[PDB]
Amino acid sequence: LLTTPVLTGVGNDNRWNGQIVGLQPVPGGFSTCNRHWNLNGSTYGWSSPRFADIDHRRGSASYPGNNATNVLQFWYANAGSAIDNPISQVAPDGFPDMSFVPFNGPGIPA
Amino acid sequence: SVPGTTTDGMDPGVVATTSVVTAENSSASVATAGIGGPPQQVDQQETWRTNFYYNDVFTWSVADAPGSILYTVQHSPQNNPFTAVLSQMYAGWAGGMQFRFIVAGSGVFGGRLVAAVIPPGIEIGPGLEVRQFPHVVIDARSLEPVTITMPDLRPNMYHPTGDPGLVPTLVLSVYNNLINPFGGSTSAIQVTVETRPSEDFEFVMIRAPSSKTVDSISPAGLLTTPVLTGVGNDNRWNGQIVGLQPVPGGFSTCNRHWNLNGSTYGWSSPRFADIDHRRGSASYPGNNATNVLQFWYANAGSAIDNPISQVAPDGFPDMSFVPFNGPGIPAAGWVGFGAIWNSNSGAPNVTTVQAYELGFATGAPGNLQPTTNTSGSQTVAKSIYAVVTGTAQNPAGLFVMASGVISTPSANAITYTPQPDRIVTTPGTPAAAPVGKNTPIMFASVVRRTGDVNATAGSANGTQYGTGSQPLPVTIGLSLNNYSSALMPGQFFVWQLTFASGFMEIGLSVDGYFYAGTGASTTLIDLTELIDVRPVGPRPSKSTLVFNLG
Amino acid sequence: TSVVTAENSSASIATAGIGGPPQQVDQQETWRTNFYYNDVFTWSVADAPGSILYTVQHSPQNNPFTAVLSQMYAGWAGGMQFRFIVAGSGVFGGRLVAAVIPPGIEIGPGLEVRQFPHVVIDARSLEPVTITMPDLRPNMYHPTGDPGLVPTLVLSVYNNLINPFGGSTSAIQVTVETRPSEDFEFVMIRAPSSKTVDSISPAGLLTTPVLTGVGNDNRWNGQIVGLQPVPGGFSTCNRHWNLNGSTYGWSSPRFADIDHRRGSASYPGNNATNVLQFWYANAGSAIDNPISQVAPDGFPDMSFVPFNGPGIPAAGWVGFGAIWNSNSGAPNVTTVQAYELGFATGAPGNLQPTTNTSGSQTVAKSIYAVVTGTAQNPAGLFVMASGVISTPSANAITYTPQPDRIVTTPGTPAAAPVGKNTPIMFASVVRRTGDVNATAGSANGTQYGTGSQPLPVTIGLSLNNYSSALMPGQFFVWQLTFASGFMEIGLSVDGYFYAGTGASTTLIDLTELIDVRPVGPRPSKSTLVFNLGG
Repeated sequence: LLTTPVLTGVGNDNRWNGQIVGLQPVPGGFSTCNRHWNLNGSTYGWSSPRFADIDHRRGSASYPGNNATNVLQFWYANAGSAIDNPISQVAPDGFPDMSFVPFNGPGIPA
Repeated sequence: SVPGTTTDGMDPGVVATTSVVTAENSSASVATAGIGGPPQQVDQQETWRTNFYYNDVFTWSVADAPGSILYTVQHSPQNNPFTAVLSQMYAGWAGGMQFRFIVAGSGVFGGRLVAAVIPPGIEIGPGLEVRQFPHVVIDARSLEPVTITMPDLRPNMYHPTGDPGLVPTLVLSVYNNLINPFGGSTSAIQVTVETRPSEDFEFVMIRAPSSKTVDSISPAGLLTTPVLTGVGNDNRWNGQIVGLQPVPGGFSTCNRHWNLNGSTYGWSSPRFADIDHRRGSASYPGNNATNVLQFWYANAGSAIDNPISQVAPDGFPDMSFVPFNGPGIPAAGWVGFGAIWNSNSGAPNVTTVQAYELGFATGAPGNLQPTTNTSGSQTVAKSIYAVVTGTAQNPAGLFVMASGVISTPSANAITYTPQPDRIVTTPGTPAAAPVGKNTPIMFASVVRRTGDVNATAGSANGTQYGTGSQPLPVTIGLSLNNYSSALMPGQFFVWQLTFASGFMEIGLSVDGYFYAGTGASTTLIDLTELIDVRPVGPRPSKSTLVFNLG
Repeated sequence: TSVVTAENSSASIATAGIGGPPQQVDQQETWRTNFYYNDVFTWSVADAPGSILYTVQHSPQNNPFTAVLSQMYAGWAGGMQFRFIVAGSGVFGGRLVAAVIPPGIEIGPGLEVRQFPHVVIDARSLEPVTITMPDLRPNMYHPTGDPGLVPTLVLSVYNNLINPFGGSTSAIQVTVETRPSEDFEFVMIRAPSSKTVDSISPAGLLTTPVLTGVGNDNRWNGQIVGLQPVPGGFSTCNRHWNLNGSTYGWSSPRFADIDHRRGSASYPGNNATNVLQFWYANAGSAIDNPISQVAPDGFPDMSFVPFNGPGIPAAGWVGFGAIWNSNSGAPNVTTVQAYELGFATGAPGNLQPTTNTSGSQTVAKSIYAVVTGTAQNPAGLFVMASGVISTPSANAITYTPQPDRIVTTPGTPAAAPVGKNTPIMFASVVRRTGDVNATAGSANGTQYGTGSQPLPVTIGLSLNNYSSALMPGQFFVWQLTFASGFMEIGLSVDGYFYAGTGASTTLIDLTELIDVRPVGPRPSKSTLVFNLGG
């Protein structure tokens, strides 16, 4: 499963679909759930092992303010409701496992 | 000597050994199996172990592609009738067995078969190529029988009856296609299998007769002859089953369904008692509370008192709500006699006892829409007749009888209820898929209707058939016993119903669904002349079940 | 270990050669060398000397392993060895005799077992006593299917049992064990799927979950949670099937619907607003029911309660239903209510409860107000078979129905106490109208609805015939195991259930019940045990 071209020039990573260049040590520890498989043929996440479109329906859409030119767009939906995956219904297939950094106004988030 | 066309009961015929019958296998099998004590039932003069006795039969068609399996058995004492009788009073076995094949063909046909013995660790599946194992090829024009011996290759010292472990498997498949040079109507032949224990077979530990085991008994005892032609009801209504009808495409009904493993598909423990709730809003349209239609709804997740799942109350019908407005009664659907009752140690209201239509709505109390998914929905009920008093309190509940009827305006032909496009689906289910020519089957019965009280099976307009998934005696027989090892996934347990002019075979997979070889027909098969039921065994899903009806 | 052979063994081997060579004859087999359990019986302090306590015929069914092996052989011959183990105590006294009776002699009260060749068994013996029964037959072998003449082993009382200590304990259990003799054999192997005619037994109808899981009664589809005894007797015949393939009454066992077509309808009051609808028809007009003409299927078998005004009557049978006209009828929109069903007489004048079916008349009076009231002569009822019980206030009234309130037909047998045994009556948790949330917790006791037998049993017994499975004068007996006690239950030939509780009216809860186990047919003079945790 781990050969020489996998870590040299062919393999990608399971979060960003990008070329693996290095190794990053984490001395504290972490837990990754989405698109992650154990040695039992099982997953706890909500994504298949492939990179495709994220599609969901039945979610409330709104926009702040009153003027409708150059206005930020908002959309949300609850967890546990997305009936599109045979795996689990926590989130639709392909949703990133990152916490939402809050922002508003003319500032690009970090 | 006998001239080849008559055969004795102790005559094997020709002997075919592939590569696994060796002297060291038998010498290691005899010497190591002495850990159970002295061997029992070992006497090479008894009648039960000198003759061949009947085990099985199967058919070989012209349209069978090369590489398709016609016969498979695991190594077991269930492959001979007398060792199956003797295994109830012993707790261990070792040794091999012999299999005699007689082809009932003529010298004008063509085609070959192939047989092999598979080692214990290999998975028996789609990617198994048995022609790349040591094998033996049998012609279709053979007159004398052919005997194949399967030895005992095991990593343990003996086979406990409740836990044998790893066993070999005998596979028989098509080598070359069957050819009839005249063509026409004759396109199949039959092969009969006999069995006989080998010389190194024995039992060890005496135990008690009909002792319980850590494994599981075969699922043949639950489906007997009074279940079909007598007592036995549906999963949604308590009515006797009358007929058998196929569906094209498949369905998914997941209310009171139990798998082969002991597990339920959500709520609704299997007993037709009642429906009760303690939280839920009540309202009524219009400015006047006189001759109105009551409106109760609550979200999915408010069923605290249900001990299985929180999504729905116990005994609720799994029907999508058909939206209706006005005095015109809805078509089909589920309607039951009920009333309302208030919370905080409250008596039921006297003035409102009426039949309500039950279902799941979307977007209540505004525009109500039918729904297919149970997650993120809200259960609902509204009356079909006019009541004289309405309640508008936030804490309220229901009291509905579990037995129900169908509501129809016209009631001449309608449609069998429910349809596969109407049955709701809980998260986490496997759906029915028609494999081979076999189709999913749903049991039919007779349920009364609101449009006509006298719904008798006879004249005065044709009768209406309600469809339920599995019988209630069958669901009781699976709610306790676990069958993880009784039937391997990938095949089904097949019975053999016998009518007065024909016979059909019905199956039961690991998913709890029933299969029949109906093909592309939607004809109701009335079960009135059915006499007896005899079980058969585990058969692969690619094989076709017979449909001899007169 | 020594194996005992019979006195007639050399003539027994030779004359059985008409069936071929002997089968399953290997003297080192483990199923043949050890003793295994067969049966159990009771020796009482009230048994007169010369009374018979145990009787068994020569058969290959008095052993757990020869009964399995007889499924694949059409014939048997040879002897069989018996062993007796007394539970006993060192403070008891009395002896017993056991002898083998040849064919042609009666087994009865005039049999003098003490002048046959016998063995003596002590009431305080620790080591077991052994006796061998030979195969004394007038045939060459015994074919399975029609054996012939066999000897019989008879156990009798020599000296009566004595307890000088006093009260409490007055009965001893004796266990029988069996291994075959050296000369026993089988002949002529056969198909195991062949004649499946094996002593049909009413043991598989009452299993474990039936009482600690699924399982309902004949009045309601409610879970059976407790048994309640009643001293004196009762009579019920609605869904009550006896051990033959017959019953006395209507209502085949399914809680589907209650449907009738013809019957008069009326209502009191000169105003057609907020009244109680009253439907009534006489007994004998149920043409659509193929079983009995007395009542439609699903009608309750309790009497009417005479009430008037806006007060909800105590107890009874209330069910959610409606009225419907005839002539390919659709039901009326504006009348769906809870209706109280029962048997009465003298309607629509003085409504009185009645005991007997004959001379009575079925009635249906609504308990809640309905806005419209019809008066058409052809009318019927479409009521769900599952219902509740009406109550004025929540409280806890009593178990319903009472044994005097049950309506029975002419020609019905009655349950009667025999000895200390008392007929019991299965109970269940049900809902009511005085309090919808009938949780089995706090806020007073819950309502109990009581029926005759477990509906499951009726379902499994209505197919088969049990005429020779239980000899008359006995019960088929089970042994219920609790966590800190055990009990014993009976089933008569007439369809009733008994327990040896005596004259007590305390409910027994099936909460810590673990499993059940069949015992067999036992005489009714023996008291069933009541060693409960209290």
